[PDB]
Amino acid sequence: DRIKANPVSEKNIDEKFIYNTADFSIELFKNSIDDKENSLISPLSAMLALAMTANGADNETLAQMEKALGKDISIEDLNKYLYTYMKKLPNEEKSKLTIANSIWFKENDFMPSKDFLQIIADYYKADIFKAAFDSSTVSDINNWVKSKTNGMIDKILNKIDPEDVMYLINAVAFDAEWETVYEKASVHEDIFTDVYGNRQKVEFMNSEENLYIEEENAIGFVKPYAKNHYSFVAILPDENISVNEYIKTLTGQKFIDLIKNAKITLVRASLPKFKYEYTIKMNETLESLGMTDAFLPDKADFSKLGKSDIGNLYISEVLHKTFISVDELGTKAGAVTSVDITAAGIPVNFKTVKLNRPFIFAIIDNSTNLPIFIGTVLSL
Repeated sequence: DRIKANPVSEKNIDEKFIYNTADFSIELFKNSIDDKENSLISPLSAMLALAMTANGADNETLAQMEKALGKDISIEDLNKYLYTYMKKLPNEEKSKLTIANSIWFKENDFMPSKDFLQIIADYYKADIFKAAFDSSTVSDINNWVKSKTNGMIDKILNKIDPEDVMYLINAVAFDAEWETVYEKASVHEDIFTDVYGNRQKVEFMNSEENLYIEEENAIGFVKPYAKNHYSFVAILPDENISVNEYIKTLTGQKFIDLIKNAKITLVRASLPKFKYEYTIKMNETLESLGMTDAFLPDKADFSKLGKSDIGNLYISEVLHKTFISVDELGTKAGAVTSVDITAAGIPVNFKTVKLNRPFIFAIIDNSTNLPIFIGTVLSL
């Protein structure tokens, strides 16, 4: 409306972005997973929401965020890279991917920096909303994410704290068909009882696949979506190692390369059918990547976002909500990352450790091998 997006230069996607963003993605993953059997993160979604927020950070808060997201990529080069990456990611019938960004800020106690709002509009194509931050803003925001995730996630907020001044929000929506769908005759329902004694029913889908992943600590396959822009990666870690041991061996470059080195050979693949929602408060996960100052009211420097009259601004939470449905016809997947900028108080977080062996999966962009989504199902 007022802030008018200006033309910007592209920065061609290259080995540096691919491998650095791979590094962030896998590290985000291995510090995200917990006791939850079903989990799902979108490193892309969190990347974008956090890249937007980094543009308001200064000094040590900035330096920690640049390092956590881009390693050695400056926020300026990250701005160019992500703009380019959003621009060129394929999106068409049977192979849909959309990405949306928004900034919501308080009309009252907060004056945003004109330069911050501009750089966001320029590189992130963000919707900018000046708001009251009352109950109606809650419905406004949930309307936005419901729309931008195609109904996969209809709510991100339920209430706004009186000392909140800004929400930086990214949404992602993925809707694609398999290149080769499953006939129902390829699907078979097995009944079992879980660890806790509960009857579970999992439908398994059988296919012949032609990309076979073979690491020293894992087996897997890659199944393409129609139009060949995106694939589904499935990884079965070994039993001859600890679950904590396997996660620790995993790296960004290894993940890129293991898909790259997938041998063209026939593989009888079994893919579980699954549909779930997942929520993770990403505070502790991001602190463990070296982003610590942003979450500490006495330390955070977010003075590039703008002027506050209510106190020192800091991130109270990075909320990450996801949804996925893998069935016979394809995959629907949605993600929201909201970053909450507030004046007062202090977050309190608990974190659980993963103890069970997971069936690992990822939805990957075929031209980079970067995981748009990465998650876990089942207890092997």
